[PDB]
Amino acid sequence: MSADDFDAAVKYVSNTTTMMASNDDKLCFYKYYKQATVGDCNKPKPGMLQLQEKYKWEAWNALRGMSTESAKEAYVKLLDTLAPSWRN
Repeated sequence: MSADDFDAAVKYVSNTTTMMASNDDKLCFYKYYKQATVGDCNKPKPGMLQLQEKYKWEAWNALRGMSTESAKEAYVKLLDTLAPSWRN
């Protein structure tokens, strides 16, 4: 399973961020750490002058209801796009 290996994943993304990553990809590992911890989005709407906020508020709310293993399972498959050198 890739739900327990999430540890080595969060440490690779939290410590290493110089890897070739996109602007939308960096928002994936962010919504996973929240869904794999809480479960769903339940925060008030962000500012009204920022764009990224919407992407960070819509994403976390998009996977609203996701399970713990469900998110962690995505952190391993998604992280592969940022730094696949962690699995191999």
